Amino acid sequence: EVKLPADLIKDSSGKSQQEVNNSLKLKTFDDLRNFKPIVNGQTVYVGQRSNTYLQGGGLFYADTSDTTSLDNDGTILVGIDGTRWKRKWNTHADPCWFGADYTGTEDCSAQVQKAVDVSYGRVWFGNADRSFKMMTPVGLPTNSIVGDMLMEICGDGARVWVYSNTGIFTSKRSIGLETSTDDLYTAALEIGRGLRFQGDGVSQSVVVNGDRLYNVNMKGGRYLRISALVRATQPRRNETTGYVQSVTIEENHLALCNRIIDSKRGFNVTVSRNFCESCYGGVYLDGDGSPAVNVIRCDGNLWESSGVFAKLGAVYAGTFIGNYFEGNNTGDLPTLKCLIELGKTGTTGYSSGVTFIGNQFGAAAAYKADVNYADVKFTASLSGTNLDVLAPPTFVGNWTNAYRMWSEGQVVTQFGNAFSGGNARRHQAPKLHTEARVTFDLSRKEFLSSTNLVGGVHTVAEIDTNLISNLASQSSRACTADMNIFMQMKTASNVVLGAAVAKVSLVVQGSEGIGTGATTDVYVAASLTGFTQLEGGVIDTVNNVSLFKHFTSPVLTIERVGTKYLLKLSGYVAASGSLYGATAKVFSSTTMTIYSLNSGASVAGQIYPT
Amino acid sequence: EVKLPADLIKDSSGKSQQEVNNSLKLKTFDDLRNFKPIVNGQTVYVGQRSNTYLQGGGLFYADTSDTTSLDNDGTILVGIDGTRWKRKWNTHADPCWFGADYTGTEDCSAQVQKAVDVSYGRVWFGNADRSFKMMTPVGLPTNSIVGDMLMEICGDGARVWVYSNTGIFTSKRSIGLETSTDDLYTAALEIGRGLRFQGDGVSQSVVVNGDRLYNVNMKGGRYLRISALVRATQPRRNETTGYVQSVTIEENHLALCNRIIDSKRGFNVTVSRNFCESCYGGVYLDGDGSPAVNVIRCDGNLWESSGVFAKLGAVYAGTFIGNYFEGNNTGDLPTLKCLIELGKTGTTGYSSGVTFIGNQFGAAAAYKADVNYADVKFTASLSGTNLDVLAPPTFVGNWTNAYRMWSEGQVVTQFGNAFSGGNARRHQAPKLHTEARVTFDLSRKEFLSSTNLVGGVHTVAEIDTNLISNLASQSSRACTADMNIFMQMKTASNVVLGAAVAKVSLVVQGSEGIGTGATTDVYVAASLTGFTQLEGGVIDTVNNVSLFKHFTSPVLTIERVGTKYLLKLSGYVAASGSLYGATAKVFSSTTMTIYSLNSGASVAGQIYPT
Amino acid sequence: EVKLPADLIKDSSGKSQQEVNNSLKLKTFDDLRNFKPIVNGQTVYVGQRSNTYLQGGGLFYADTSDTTSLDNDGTILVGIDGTRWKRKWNTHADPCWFGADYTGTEDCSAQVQKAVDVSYGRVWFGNADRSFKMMTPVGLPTNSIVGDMLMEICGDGARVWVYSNTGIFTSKRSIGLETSTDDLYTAALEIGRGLRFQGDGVSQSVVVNGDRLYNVNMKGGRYLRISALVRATQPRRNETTGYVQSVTIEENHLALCNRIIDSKRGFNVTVSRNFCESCYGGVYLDGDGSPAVNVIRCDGNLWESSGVFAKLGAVYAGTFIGNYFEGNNTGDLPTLKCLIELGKTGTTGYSSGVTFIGNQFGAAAAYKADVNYADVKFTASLSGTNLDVLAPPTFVGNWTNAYRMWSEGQVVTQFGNAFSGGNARRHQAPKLHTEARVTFDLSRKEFLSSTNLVGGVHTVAEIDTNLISNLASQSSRACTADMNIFMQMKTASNVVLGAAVAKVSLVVQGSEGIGTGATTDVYVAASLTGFTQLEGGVIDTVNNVSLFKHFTSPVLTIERVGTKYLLKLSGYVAASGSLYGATAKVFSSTTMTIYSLNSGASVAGQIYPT
Ligand SMILES: [Zn+2]
Ligand SMILES: [Zn+2]
Ligand SMILES: [Zn+2]
Ligand SMILES: [Zn+2]
Ligand SMILES: [Zn+2]
Ligand SMILES: [Zn+2]
Repeated sequence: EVKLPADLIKDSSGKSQQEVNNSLKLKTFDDLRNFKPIVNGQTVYVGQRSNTYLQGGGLFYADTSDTTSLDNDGTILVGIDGTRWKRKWNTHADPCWFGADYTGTEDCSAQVQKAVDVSYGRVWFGNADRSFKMMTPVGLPTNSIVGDMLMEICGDGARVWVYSNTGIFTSKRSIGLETSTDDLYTAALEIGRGLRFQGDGVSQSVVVNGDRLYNVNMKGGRYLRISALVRATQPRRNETTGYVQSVTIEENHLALCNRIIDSKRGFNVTVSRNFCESCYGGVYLDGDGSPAVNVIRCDGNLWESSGVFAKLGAVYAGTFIGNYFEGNNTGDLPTLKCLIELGKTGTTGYSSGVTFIGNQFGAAAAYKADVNYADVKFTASLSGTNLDVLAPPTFVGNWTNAYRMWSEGQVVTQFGNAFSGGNARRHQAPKLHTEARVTFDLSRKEFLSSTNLVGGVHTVAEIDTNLISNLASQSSRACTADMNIFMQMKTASNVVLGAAVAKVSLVVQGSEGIGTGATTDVYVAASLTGFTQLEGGVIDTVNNVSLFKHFTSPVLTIERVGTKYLLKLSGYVAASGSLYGATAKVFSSTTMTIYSLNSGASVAGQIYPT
Repeated sequence: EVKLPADLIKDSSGKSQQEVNNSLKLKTFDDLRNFKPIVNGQTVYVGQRSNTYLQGGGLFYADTSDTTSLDNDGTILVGIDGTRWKRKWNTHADPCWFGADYTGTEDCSAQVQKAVDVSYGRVWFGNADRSFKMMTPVGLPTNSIVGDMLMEICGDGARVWVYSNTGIFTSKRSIGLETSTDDLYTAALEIGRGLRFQGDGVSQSVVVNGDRLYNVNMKGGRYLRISALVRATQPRRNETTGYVQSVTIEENHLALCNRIIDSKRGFNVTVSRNFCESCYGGVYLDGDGSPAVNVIRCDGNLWESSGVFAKLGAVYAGTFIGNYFEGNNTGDLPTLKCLIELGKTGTTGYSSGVTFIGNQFGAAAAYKADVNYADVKFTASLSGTNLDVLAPPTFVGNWTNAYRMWSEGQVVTQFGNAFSGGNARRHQAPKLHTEARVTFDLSRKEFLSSTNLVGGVHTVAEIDTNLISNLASQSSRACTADMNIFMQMKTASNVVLGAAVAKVSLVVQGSEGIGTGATTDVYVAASLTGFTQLEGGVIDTVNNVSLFKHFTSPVLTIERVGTKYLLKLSGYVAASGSLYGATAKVFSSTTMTIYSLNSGASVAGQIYPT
Repeated sequence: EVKLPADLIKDSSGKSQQEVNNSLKLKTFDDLRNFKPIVNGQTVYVGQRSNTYLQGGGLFYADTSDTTSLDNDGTILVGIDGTRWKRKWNTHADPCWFGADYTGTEDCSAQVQKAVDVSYGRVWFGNADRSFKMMTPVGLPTNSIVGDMLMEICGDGARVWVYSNTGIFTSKRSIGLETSTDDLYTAALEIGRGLRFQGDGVSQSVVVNGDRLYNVNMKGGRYLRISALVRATQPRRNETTGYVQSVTIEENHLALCNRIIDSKRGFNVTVSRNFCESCYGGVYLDGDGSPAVNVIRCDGNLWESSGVFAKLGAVYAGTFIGNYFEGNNTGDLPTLKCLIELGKTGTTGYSSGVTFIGNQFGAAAAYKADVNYADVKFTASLSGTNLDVLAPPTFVGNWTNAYRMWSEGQVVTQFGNAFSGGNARRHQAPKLHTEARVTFDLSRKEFLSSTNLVGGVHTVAEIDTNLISNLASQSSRACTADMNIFMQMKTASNVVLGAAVAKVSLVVQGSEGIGTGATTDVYVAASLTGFTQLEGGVIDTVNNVSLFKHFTSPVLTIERVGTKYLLKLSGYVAASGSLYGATAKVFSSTTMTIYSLNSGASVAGQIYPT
């Protein structure tokens, strides 16, 4: 009854109380454009974009100094009075500010593009209540490999439906020139943190256009039914196919994706520590280049119920450390019959420098007995004895239960691998001598003639058995061994006047299987199997001095001293009658080849040269 | 004196000016529930939850279309007039919205659970001024390994006091059925970014229930006096104990934690690049399974003043690359006397495929001379000569100063390791031939009879010394070597009519210790140590052709040509009188074993076959 | 015309309507300090700091309980009426709250310091529209290695211009005592996420003071023309130079930086997976310590058009896995002529335990033919035959096209490496026997005398050719081999009464080059090259039993049985007439050295002992 309208009250600014009250009633963008500020620099809150679009709200301040900026329908809203309202924001741009459909019904790429332009490429898609749909490539601003920008595409749980045969994210400067042979790239991008990229699986969905996006860190994202995380099919620069360059795919959750990388060539590629579940294909870089892949690392990934993890071309400097493979039987795996393909395979070039360490190749039952299956398939270049240029791959400490871990005969060095249900011999690969319980030893010892020369018999070597006797078990002590005793006959000043080499064979055996009366002493029998010496050769062309034949039909004798054995040769006559004087010593470089296999578990025979 | 009450002024909405003014006085949640909106879709700001609870404030809009939603005391607040007020938020849920005690006095798990339910598992705990206490497991929504969700538990520095024997975070669908043998799991979780999990050290605190949380990335968090980051004790599926599956613990700050992982079985486990200070235990997965651990990687960790870093059972495909151990002497280390335990140890099964690369085992003074200490303790399965199934672990490029790096006699392949203050021999392990300065060479050369056959003497091999002479130092030149000359006698069309092998021993020596008159030429003396040839064997059952004895008591002669040496055998008579014709050449596959040890620093003798 | 001033309307709080209206007109900090709250606990919005400073706005509530807190010009603003206004914030502190110049014109370090103090070291710099300049070190609060804090320096794209010779970020407790020899450190820091650190390149810019900041994760940042990411030059504790401790530099974008790390000593250093473009220097830790670096890992980095990647001192437990080097020719590289320098070089100590796996050393054209260039330069300690203490570095699976991959003669173990355009021999390094197509085999077989003794001829070994015949290609079958047959003569209860060893040489050859009439059978010829046996040695000192000479001038014969070959020795007489009885069997531990080189691509000869 007692009612005074607020329009009859005047605020000190000159505007009515009704106009002051109206600044708390700004629900939509249209309400702001129809609102006139009461003071200069006023900040008001707009609730949402429209009555149907519940996102896009925020604070807007009337920039009284700006009378020319255009309305962009997101961060600069121009009122009917001409007031330039500008959104207050110091973080990442939200495509919802510009009207991106958070229900996933319509293509929001144009609105995502608007958020890219005002944020210098730093876009954030919000929480899990939002689901966006992008069907048009969005271009990131141009930033060279040495540029001053850092771009990010991230979120707080939102979902992005992807519809693109080439990549919903690319370089802005390639838009309109998508098929250009020029390097229209942009670099330095973090993408995926807090984002769920998803495809429907019945159409093409590519997230990153690898033709145009270099130096990319893809981490922390979920990818579901995505045809390819990265794709590149555009020839440019020195390449006749598309290629990817400096892409790191790490710590993601991949599921039901057709490919991780889809291209023909790669530079500095990393795909490590990703949880991949039921993916139909991994890293495909199977072009015919020399090489196709310049460095790839695939470490600590999970690859379960999946297809071919990597179908690669020629690979230089490849590493695959600690991957987890379990029950993979889909995608191209039933046809290629391998988890990894390297060069050369078919038209592909030869690989060079690839190392597999600590992988588990847990096979589905179908490939345990498939004679045409190998975990890693390739052809090495072995027609020449020299392997300098095209180094075949090596395998260290891996575990498989498949028919084969690699193509038979294509690997030269491998140790520590496990072939559960199969055998190493089937791979036609060399076995390291260590796994045959063969160990090598060596020593250098000087035998002065004044001490080790009696009646033409010269001591040439000394071995010890004291550590053999120290072993606890009788069955560990015995061993056999070869000896290469390189003898250099020298004067007092170490001038070499002669040279020879002896080949000796040994057997070491003590008490074995004996309780009462057993001893720790172990005995050696030696036999001179070979001998050769130089009988000539000018070593001093000024004074006419030649290497001297010091031994005349030598015979080997050994003598036990304590626990040691002195090996000696007969028929010794020292050189003399020259500028350098007489031979004062025999300097012996002894190298032993010990065969440790005995009745016990000894892997290294403890005989050694002193 | 001149006072008109605001209740006598009417706003265009129909409500009084006093009611318009009241929308700026909403301090607590009770003020909002007692407030009636002036327009439809009005957004007002609530300052805090109550007069005592200073958090939980935010913007709320009157959803005029909603007349049925229930009050949840956090994001949907229903007023006395029936207005459904809904919080404006597009980011992560804050448990403080629902009343989580930010002082750490009362259990806030129920409020954390409320934030989980409305955020699809994306909870954020705020800044370092907050300290929460959780004593009841909070369950994350169900998401399979191929599910469409990505969940996160993160913060901006807040602290969470943990009180749980099983894990404050688990799967929601396991709540009420915690002891179920079914796989009531949920997957895809990022946890720890910007969060400080802390226990009091006098009670049980577990962060992640590994029985129910799979595909977990634990990164960026601080953990202080936490009994276990991950624990799993519930048997399920094919396992008779609890197990962890696809857990990655990376880039965290661990201090005074009792265990990193506490279970008996593991699948696809990663614990890398964590700063661990004074932790009493690391990765414990020491069940009796075959195996206990299916792939584990522990790389680049810091482990100082700590206990046993890893007490594991049987491990398949294990890798430990580049860890940093320094002065560890607490926890179970004084009893187990090792930094890492592998299978087999006690009841545990045998390991297969484990590689240690580039670790530093910096011991406390107590374990440098402890004969019962080894950095890595295990028992290998060496009763058979074949090591295909149970591949013993290998060690490459590690550094220790402890008594032992591994259990004596249990390692077959190891190179590049450093045993400061100790010795390699004490490990009873084979020494690679490369470390004994032994190098291998090989060549294939054809010696046509028309060129290399004079009076029954046939040239069979050719070695060169030109690169020996090229060496700068005299002491590097000399060497000795063995020769395996596999000779295949072939016709013009490369039909093999005979086969033999010669064993040759060589010594190479030139000027050494000589100034005036020295020459670069080095001389070779050879000796035929062994010879054998095939004298029969049907190779053509249709025409009745057998392998022919080409040599009759051969004698070895050598001839110096330039810098090369031609090795020749006598008593040669070519095969003839058959369908294939006469022997036209000797095709020699020469393999050399070079013993490089001399008076200099030569590690590879530069004699080689041509 | 009909105008009632708002000052004549009274709100229920007792304040006039004009004062109520004024709470929506608070543009600057001065407007808030001049504003009096209408109710207790009122929250008002301040638009910005001043009319010229457009940042720093936010919500402030009148804390009626606080009458003593001082104004800090950022989060606590005290009004003229004495009202303590406190900013509502539960996230990271913004230096703009305190007036940090977002245009980069003036030093904002004092304002950054204010944000550190109120956030417990959790500072956030905002979006790419901001560019700050810091010229004074900002100190982080004290937190020990076992402390309860987690600190972060991050942003949302902002740029920070860096001007500091020591580090714009350091420990607070070192300020004023910067040259102290005490360990005035603080630990647990995440720095760089969403931040662009930039220098002008004509002055000193260091981001992290490594003398005072330990346990640092530097990830996700862009660094442009920064003199050093980490620098440490202050001697302290047991060190005579500065050092870095537990610094991880991972997943960054480095460009045109002078150094990554600039110091003389390091502990637990990680520099992995960084995109480095045109950087003039990497990890410099080249002090004379023993060692200089306690564990360093540099994995998966990009290093293009850059300088020396790592000039290190003595390194213990170093790893370099999978780096990508391409066309580096600037910085110190033209003078040092290497990509990596290790100890010893010059005054630097010797390294021990360093492994290079899977790197690509892609050289600029200038270093392909430079005889003074090597990818990794160092001097190994090879004056002694024993390499236990100072283990030389090893190289596995790397790829280079430079003149050398390492300093000649300084590497002992290396395999799988590629030397495009060069050769392995030039490195003066041993070649693993596997690359020479040499493979080892072994077996243990018991030959009971009742079965394998006829007329003094005793079967001592059995080899099989069945798998040789199984090979598809004729050229793959043939091979030669050595045999070490360790024979232990035992009684029925396995008491060793004798021991001997035979050296045998073999040649295996079948049909080769033959179509019609060819057979799969392959034939063996054996020759006894060496033999030795023990003829004495007390094994039972109680009963006076010695090892017995079982063989009297033995002659080797072989017999083909199916596909097997039985090797036999003559002159056998069993021991007898003692407490243990007679010799009942010959237990043979056979170890074979197979030389697989033939006319085909065989790398492992398929002869084996049974
Ligand atoms: Zn409206
Ligand atoms: Zn962002
Ligand atoms: Zn109240
Ligand atoms: Zn979040
Ligand atoms: Zn003003
Ligand atoms: Zn933060």
